[PDB]
Amino acid sequence: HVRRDATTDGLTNLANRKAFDDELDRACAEAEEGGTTICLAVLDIDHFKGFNDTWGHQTGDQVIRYVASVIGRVAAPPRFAARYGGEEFAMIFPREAASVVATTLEEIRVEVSSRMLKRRSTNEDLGAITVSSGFAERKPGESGHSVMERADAALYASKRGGRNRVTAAES
Amino acid sequence: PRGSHMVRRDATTDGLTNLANRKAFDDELDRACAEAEEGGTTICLAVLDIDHFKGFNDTWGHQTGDQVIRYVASVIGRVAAPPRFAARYGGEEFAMIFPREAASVVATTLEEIRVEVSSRMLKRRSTNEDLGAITVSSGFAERKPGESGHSVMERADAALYASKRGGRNRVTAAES
Ligand SMILES: Nc1nc2c(ncn2[C@@H]2O[C@@H]3COP(=O)(O)O[C@H]4[C@@H](O)[C@H](n5cnc6c(=O)[nH]c(N)nc65)O[C@@H]4COP(=O)(O)O[C@H]3[C@H]2O)c(=O)[nH]1
Ligand SMILES: Nc1nc2c(ncn2[C@@H]2O[C@@H]3COP(=O)(O)O[C@H]4[C@@H](O)[C@H](n5cnc6c(=O)[nH]c(N)nc65)O[C@@H]4COP(=O)(O)O[C@H]3[C@H]2O)c(=O)[nH]1
Ligand SMILES: Nc1nc2c(ncn2[C@@H]2O[C@@H]3COP(=O)(O)O[C@H]4[C@@H](O)[C@H](n5cnc6c(=O)[nH]c(N)nc65)O[C@@H]4COP(=O)(O)O[C@H]3[C@H]2O)c(=O)[nH]1
Ligand SMILES: Nc1nc2c(ncn2[C@@H]2O[C@@H]3COP(=O)(O)O[C@H]4[C@@H](O)[C@H](n5cnc6c(=O)[nH]c(N)nc65)O[C@@H]4COP(=O)(O)O[C@H]3[C@H]2O)c(=O)[nH]1
Ligand SMILES: Nc1nc2c(ncn2[C@@H]2O[C@@H]3COP(=O)(O)O[C@H]4[C@@H](O)[C@H](n5cnc6c(=O)[nH]c(N)nc65)O[C@@H]4COP(=O)(O)O[C@H]3[C@H]2O)c(=O)[nH]1
Repeated sequence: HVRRDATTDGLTNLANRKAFDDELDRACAEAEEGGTTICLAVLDIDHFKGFNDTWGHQTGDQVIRYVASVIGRVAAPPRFAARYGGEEFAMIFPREAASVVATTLEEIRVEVSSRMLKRRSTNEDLGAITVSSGFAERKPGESGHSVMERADAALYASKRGGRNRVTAAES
Repeated sequence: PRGSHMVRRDATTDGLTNLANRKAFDDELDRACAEAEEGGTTICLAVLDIDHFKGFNDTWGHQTGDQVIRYVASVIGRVAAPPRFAARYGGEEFAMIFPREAASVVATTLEEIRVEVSSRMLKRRSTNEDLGAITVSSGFAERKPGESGHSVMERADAALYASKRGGRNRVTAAES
């Protein structure tokens, strides 16, 4: 001298935060022109730093890949999923009712916690992996950043409720 | 919702860089140490740290942080052809084994890595902004005749702390 895709995340091959932010603005402007709905969810891996302290950074990477996999299998277009931060994922649900989004997030959290992952090196049990979740419907005049803040506030509510749960901003 | 068929990847490697991972390195260190005892041969161990690394992620985001991990890892991998052995050792640490090489060669090599990492200024793929200079700090130890892998690593890490306290962007031999 070939460059990797600058809009994807290396560990998971989902979109990265900046691609999600560009997609969010576009999706909001398009739901605003066509009078259609859009829902935003934010997910966080529970006790994630704990995994890295207990088991090592390599195993933390595999917990990210595990959860990213579950999310990706349920984010077929027109849905959009991204690795949003070190332990956070974000999803766009266009033209879907808020109760459908809640059912999808509840299905993600059941799936993630539904088997005991094992350490590849030693076969020790890692402990169950749970996930906390917050979603919000876009309001009529509302920008992507604003509805993202209402979804994050719901994620915080889920964390304060005791984690391993889904919370609608509209509650 | 069952996905298409895939194979487990090499679990001795690191995802971001495909150098070895901490657990593979630890076993390889014990093996190489035993071979150096029964062979009467020498062996050296360096440990490297990306300076100011959380600051990067705070200033530019996690994605950009990953690019710096891959850049520094590529510099290390160029000089780690077998019998040498490199690994992503922790989130921002690398480690290298130099079997049958003198401390003088390791010192010179780490000095080469240090200069190479800092030699150009990376730009973000997404916005073309200048990240600034990236440096690494570095410690290494020569294995003593009776010494286990763990105690060599302990001495090499203490050299690495010496470099960080020295002001970073430098190389310290444990024999000080
Ligand atoms: N999409 C794409 N574009 C490419 C590729 N290769 C070169 N370019 C474009 O050509 C410009 C000059 O590349 P260069 O002469 O190698 O000059 C490069 C090269 O000397 C160095 N550099 C940048 N990225 C890398 C890298 O990933 N690996 C290495 N080894 N050097 C790099 O930085 C200089 C400036 O890079 P840029 O400012 O990005 O500017 C780059 C970039 O805009 C490619 O594989 N894919
Ligand atoms: N001459 C030249 N070669 C290029 C250029 N872009 C890509 N390449 C080649 O393609 C490889 C893949 O780059 P990548 O996928 O961006 O993966 C890169 C990238 O993720 C990160 N990285 C390296 N340099 C830069 C940089 O200047 N800026 C950013 N943001 N990341 C970098 O480190 C990874 C490994 O880099 P390499 O070992 O250099 O390996 C690079 C390099 O050999 C270019 O503009 N000029
Ligand atoms: N770009 C990137 N940066 C990294 C990575 N590992 C560590 N860092 C950076 O180093 C800081 C300290 O991480 P830590 O002490 O390992 O403690 C970390 C570590 O336990 C874990 N963590 C964060 N990101 C990752 C990741 O990508 N992989 C893994 N396995 N763990 C991560 O969560 C803790 C909190 O992380 P932060 O608040 O984000 O702050 C992290 C982050 O800024 C990495 O693989 N990629
Ligand atoms: N039925 C079955 N399928 C297997 C097995 N090993 C590998 N696979 C398949 O190979 C894919 C890649 O596995 P990976 O590279 O370990 O990549 C994995 C790994 O990094 C992490 N992961 C998933 N399950 C575990 C686990 O039980 N332990 C650990 N340490 N990591 C896991 O999540 C990533 C994605 O996992 P998947 O989406 O399930 O995607 C997996 C799965 O489709 C197996 O023993 N049984
Ligand atoms: N190298 C390699 N080995 C493979 C692969 N697929 C299966 N094996 C081996 O076959 C054993 C049983 O696989 P299983 O019936 O899927 O039974 C697996 C599977 O139900 C689950 N599991 C483990 N890793 C994964 C994963 O990455 N993805 C999924 N979906 N399930 C996994 O845990 C059970 C126990 O797994 P282990 O104790 O690891 O034991 C695994 C592993 O030793 C592969 O793609 N690559």
